[PDB]
Amino acid sequence: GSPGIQSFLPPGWEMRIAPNGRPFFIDHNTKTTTWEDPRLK
Repeated sequence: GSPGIQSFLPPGWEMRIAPNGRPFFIDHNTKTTTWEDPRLK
């Protein structure tokens, strides 16, 4: 996409790397926090 939006997860999902060393995906639609990549299924 032109804007540079890397289509990893939906544009409402924010993957942050917790100090644990694990990427966690925080959804900004409902506002939840999951470690497990929702695109794995």
